[PDB]
Amino acid sequence: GSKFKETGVITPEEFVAAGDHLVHHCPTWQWATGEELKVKAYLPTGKQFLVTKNVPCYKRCKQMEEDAILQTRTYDLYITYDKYYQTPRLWLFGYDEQRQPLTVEHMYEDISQDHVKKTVTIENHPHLPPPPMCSVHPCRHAEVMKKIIETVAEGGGELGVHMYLLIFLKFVQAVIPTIEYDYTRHFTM
Repeated sequence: GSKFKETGVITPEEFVAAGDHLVHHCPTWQWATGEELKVKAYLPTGKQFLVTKNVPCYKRCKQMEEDAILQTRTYDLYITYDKYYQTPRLWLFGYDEQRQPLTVEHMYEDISQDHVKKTVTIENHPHLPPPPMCSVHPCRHAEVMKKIIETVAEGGGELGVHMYLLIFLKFVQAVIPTIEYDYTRHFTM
């Protein structure tokens, strides 16, 4: 009784189970362990969070010259489990062309400013080392989430919570619609 559609809550076993499907559907997703010493007892070391990287973007998500942009970089995604909220979580960390980390303010350029303030936040990884990366806050605004969740009701995708990560990524695209990463890119509907 995940109730992911009713209340939007999943168990750690289901969450970790979901990654198997995500990685299978797209090889870009990989289960990662993170720091061995920071591993969770109730969470399998072999599978603590998903991650996909080296995903470039062709443009930013702001308002500049019609041909301003002219630089390509890469971003890194991560997917952890929040026991408190009991739902899938996603981080966000990028780098410049010189293989150097971007400042928090610069990182925001490739994200909706109206969202970075509330919809998103900056936090340190619970099992990964510094510097700090951007962490999304699920359940914040159920109004927009109801749309992404409503996807399951579309009538395609069975009632398997193992696909929650794929449904979740679609939501994230709305926070980073300028990054061309793999996540089904909408199916049918």
